Amino acid sequence: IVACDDPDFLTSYFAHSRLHHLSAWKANLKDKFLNENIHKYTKITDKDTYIIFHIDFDCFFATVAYLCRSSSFSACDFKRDPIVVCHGTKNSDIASCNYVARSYGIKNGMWVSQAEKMLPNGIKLISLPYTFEQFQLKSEAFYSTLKRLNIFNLILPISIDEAVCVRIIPDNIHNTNTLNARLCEEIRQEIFQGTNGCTVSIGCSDSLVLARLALKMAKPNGYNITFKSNLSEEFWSSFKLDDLPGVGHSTLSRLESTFDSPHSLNDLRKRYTLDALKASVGSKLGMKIHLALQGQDDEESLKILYDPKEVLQRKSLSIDINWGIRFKNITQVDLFIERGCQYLLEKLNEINKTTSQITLKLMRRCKDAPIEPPKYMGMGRCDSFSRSSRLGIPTNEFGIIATEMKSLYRTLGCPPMELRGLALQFNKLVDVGPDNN
DNA sequence: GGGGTGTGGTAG
DNA sequence: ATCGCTACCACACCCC
Ligand SMILES: [Mg+2]
Repeated sequence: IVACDDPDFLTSYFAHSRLHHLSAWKANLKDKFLNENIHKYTKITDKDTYIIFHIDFDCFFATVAYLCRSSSFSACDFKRDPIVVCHGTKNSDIASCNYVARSYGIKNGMWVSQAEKMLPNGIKLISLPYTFEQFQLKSEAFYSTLKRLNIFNLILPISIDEAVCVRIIPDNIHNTNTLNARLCEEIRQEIFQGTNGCTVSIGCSDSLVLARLALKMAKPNGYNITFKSNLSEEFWSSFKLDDLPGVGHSTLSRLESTFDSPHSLNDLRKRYTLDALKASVGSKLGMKIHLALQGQDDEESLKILYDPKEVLQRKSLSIDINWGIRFKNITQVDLFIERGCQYLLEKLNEINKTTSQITLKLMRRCKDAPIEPPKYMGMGRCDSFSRSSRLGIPTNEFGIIATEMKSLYRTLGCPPMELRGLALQFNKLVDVGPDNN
């Protein structure tokens, strides 16, 4: 048990944190892509007609945790039993759940406590531990398999278990549904074999946005092919409003108030006008939804196809620790900030780049929130405070950055005992070049 | 036309 | 117990 004033805390937290793991795995895939395309111009161009194959493991952690489960769980049955992956028994996040679990209304991000109430009497919830290293090995087999198929002109990592795979179509070839259905089936069988039993679903279209919706429609363990040509009312009626890219709970809520609670993308499509939509959720998001409702990608999302090296290139660097934060005095806060800065500078020197602007953000207990929140070591209900600082010269010097970071903390005025969360960010990065005179 | 900062949504 | 990250965009509002 590692307290936040222990020099080992960051290492233990990050080793246990599935969200940290997902972020680092994602950054590593993006750097790997860059280091492999330092010479290629494998880009998509305006002259290219292309098909999108958007691929994603089904209930990834739960599948892998099951395939690699310990002998204590030998008798657990992935097709019969409700299965979650999590650390604990109560206010512990469900990181993944199998489709047995989901059939009872369990969803990712639920606490185990809430999930247990959703089961009928007599049905027991199976809780598997994380298998982080094997999560990564299955991801290697995934990406290895996609490259070996030699059917994609461009392979874009979205995450450890999800990729957007681009196939250029010569106008010498006439596109058909049967041919894309056969590719989908090959991809699914080769990944199933290559990962020793994980399954993927696949959305296939002539736009990124349709391919992502088709993928949602295709789950679980299936595929769906919906081109712009094939759009119909049954397609749009299949999706909730927050299935759209960039529509979360907050945008969802605004769309409902504005348009009298549409219950499907079809309802939204029939009621909206671009004007009122921009007024509801903003000019850029509104245009994006409007484009999305015609099955069309926006200019921003298309850049990943025409310039993936620039899209995937890292523009900032940060850590966020909003769990386990309980400090008694300012001395312990300063030491934790120094540790965070050290960690971040190891990451910064890995990619050979200086930083010109830093930010400290923190979470502070709401004046009326309990000192000890419902979730053990959780941040609870908090107010956010943030402040940034331009560095004179771009630097990687600990003495400069750490001092400024500790200074930033003092400017935000948070008493150490009220602190519940800390983010440390390098907001602008400058390349290091061969001439340093 | 350019530049800025803090806050906050979303993704996956 | 329990591991509530992190990159990126968009906004409201401010300066010249
Ligand atoms: Mg959404």
